[PDB]
Amino acid sequence: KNNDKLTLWTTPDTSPNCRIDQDKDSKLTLVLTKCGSQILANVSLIVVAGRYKIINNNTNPALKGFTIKLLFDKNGVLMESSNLGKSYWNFRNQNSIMSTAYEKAIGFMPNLVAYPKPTTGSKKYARDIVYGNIYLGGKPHQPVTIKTTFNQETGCEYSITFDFSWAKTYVNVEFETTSFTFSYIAQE
Amino acid sequence: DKLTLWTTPDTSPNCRIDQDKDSKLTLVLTKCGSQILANVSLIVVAGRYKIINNNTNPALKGFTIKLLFDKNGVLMESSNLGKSYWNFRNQNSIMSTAYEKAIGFMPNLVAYPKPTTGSKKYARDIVYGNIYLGGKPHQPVTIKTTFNQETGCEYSITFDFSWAKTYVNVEFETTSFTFSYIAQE
Amino acid sequence: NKNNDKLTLWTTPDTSPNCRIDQDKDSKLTLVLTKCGSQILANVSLIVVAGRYKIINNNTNPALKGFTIKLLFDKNGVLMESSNLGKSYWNFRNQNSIMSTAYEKAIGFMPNLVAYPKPTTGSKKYARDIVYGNIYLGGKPHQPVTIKTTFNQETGCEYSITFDFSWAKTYVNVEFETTSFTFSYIAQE
Repeated sequence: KNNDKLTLWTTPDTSPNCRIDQDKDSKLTLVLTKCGSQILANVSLIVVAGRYKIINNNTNPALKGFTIKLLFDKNGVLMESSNLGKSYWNFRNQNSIMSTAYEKAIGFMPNLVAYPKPTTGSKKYARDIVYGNIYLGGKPHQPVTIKTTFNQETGCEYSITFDFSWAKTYVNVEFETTSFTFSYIAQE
Repeated sequence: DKLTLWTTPDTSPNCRIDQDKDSKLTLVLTKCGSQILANVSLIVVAGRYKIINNNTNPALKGFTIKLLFDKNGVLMESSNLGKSYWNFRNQNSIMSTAYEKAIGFMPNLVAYPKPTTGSKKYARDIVYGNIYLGGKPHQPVTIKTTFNQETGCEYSITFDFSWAKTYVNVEFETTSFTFSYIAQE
Repeated sequence: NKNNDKLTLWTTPDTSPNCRIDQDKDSKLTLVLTKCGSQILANVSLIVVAGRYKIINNNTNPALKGFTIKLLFDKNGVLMESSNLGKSYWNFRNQNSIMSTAYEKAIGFMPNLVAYPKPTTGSKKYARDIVYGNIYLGGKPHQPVTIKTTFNQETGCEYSITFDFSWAKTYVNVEFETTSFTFSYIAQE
């Protein structure tokens, strides 16, 4: 009706949907829009609770990054082992989601020939990585690196991994980010 | 082409930074369902921002171009960009008639809320990028894009241009930057 | 084939060399152009598999700081044989491969000539025909290379995409194989 099977997303709310350190400590806002052979991806992160909400590298000098993993089965269905919760990961309907959990999203999965699964004896190429920067609090001198890797997780058919890292000593800085856009080659 | 809202890609000035028609903002918004793919560049053709000289004007380090939209996604006259230049694509030009509705191109208000007393302002309504004056690799300028942070409108796209180098007799005409944002509908 | 995808012009996502930087088939340029109406969404990476740019050593070659890959197109948007990119696997998509026949027209994928004019002797050259990006050798965050993409600035063709790769660090025995970068450009039609 208003079902939008060309967008797979978290809904644009600020309600937590993600575990970095503890259940529901963060909102990963992730929008995957299918433009044929490419997925246009838009991502940001708000940490609402737990250890990563406020970075203080004076008190926690070793706290310099964390990972959010989306693991997908052979149908492109988000697995329970993901950091991202399944509840509100679905095809778009307006500002919400389709009324039923999707069964197939292979059109949204990172291409396995572009981005092969890890295997001994085959060369691992960097083209399964996209680097970006996002900025804590929108401040131009609070960069964090967002490294996105496709299909490098085990125990799944497809994966998107977000590795967040910083090299600056952030003192009482709320971990809530600007947005970044990237694309990747779709499986079909 | 009602999937593209743009300024035709010619060099004819369409924008007021400092004075009438001092610049060409080339802005292309392509609707890929729930996301708008945006491509932007700027040519300053006249007035105070045409040639940057930070020897003469050491405090001249940025400026803003605002697109303000009403509840129908129609560009408001208070915008820096002229309304007569902003329309759905027709070939290398624009539709001959004013659009009535472009809510599908507006930045999503739940993703990017209007400024409100008492409520948390999140940075996800910002995208940072760099563009390069004259295409020169050592003439970066920051283009900060903010969604729905202007007052007196339903929706907004704001381009804040800034630089942290002393540019001497540098023409303010930029490389292109691509970003996306979540659409209202 | 009703699996022909004339909204994707690409190299295929495989690792088979398709590009000459220094010598025949020394690299795989993975380039995917997806038509979203008036804009082409472009995704690019480079693997150098052989020849002088496979392993950078700026101790042995201190002046070696860049190279160029040119795609030159005729009036129909057909890739010219003189390009760095090889013609045989540059085609509209069919699944993970290409349409069975070489395309005759791809003007919808060409960089817009009003946005990005050809070089002319008397004419003001605007920088908006350039996009800058970074990619990272071996996926390592401290091995950046600049990828500068320029539209329609080559002579002897109707359209062009030029990739200028450069770096500003001393890379010692670093394999030139990159992360991916996404950009867009305004389409001719």
